[PDB]
Amino acid sequence: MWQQAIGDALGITARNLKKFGDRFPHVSDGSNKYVLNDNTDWTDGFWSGILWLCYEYTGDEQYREGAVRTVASFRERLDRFENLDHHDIGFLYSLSAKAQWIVEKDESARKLALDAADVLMRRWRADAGIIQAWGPKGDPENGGRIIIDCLLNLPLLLWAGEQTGDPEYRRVAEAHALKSRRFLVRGDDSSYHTFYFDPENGNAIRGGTHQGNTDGSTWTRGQAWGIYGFALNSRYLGNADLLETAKRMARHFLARVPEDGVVYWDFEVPQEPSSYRDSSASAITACGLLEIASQLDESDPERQRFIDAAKTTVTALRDGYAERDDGEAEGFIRRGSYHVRGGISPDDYTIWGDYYYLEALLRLERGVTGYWYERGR
Repeated sequence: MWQQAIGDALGITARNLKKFGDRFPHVSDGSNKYVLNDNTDWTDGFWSGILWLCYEYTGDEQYREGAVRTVASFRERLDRFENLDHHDIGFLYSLSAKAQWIVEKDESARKLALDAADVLMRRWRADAGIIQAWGPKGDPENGGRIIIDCLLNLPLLLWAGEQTGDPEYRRVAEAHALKSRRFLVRGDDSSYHTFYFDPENGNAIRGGTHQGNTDGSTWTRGQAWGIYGFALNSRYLGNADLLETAKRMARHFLARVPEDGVVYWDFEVPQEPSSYRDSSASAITACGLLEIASQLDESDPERQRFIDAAKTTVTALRDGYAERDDGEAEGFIRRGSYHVRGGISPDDYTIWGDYYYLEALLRLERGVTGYWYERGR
């Protein structure tokens, strides 16, 4: 079943909240403890998301109150504009502020999410037709660079558009999603991690990565962002081409899943136990597979195959990577990897991996779909 798997996450989270205090987990670094920050990275929202998911599952207010405290932290982060000059505003605010709006319709949370969407819109570069991933506008190196994870940040914009009625949100999100499909996805259904465009006109320059093994390899977390990301955008935009792309990327991913059911950090490196894994890529994909399935007609025989593939992925994670609540462990799943090439936490907990693992469990057990879009939209 999924209840006991969720149970370990619930225990770990309740204990973590009392240990972390108002701090946020990011990744572990050689031990079963998370390295923490004061809401200054791109991953802080995943902690908020975990707290909200735990609350939705239990109705236990210790989780809600912790989540509300993180939302207060995000309100302050925005007012001080601390490290928000990047495109991961969605990861940060959809899972915290927007989540509170989805869970209990808190108007102040809704305002914060909209204020955040406004900030993300500031990353749009009209001349290049893209949302700049990192660095200040005009950055000589990153001024016209997009990264595939931006796809999961578009939901914040799409949601804001549906809340305000301002067509500009959807226009920008749609343009970026389509440009990502054309240049980040490859002809063999694999994908580039990032792509560079001329800041002045938007002409395509080249694809590449600082995380994947090589510019032309297939970094598994990147492939995973594509699977879930394109599916989330296909739902909002009602675009069958984006859904087709998510399915193509999903099949490419699934065909390269190793024996134990959890992927290595890159598909183009030795696929043997000696290579680092990335349990987070498998967790993200599990959610993406379920999102894809939810958009297919029940008469489609592949719908059940996507659902079963997701269940198989979650089972593989639970059996070979999930941590039991032993009163010490602070993460849900082991062997995630942050930056293998840089030697940064290559075999550790990753808060995003934990969030997606828990979202997959909630999707399977309660039909709870997270905070990328309004329930039963």
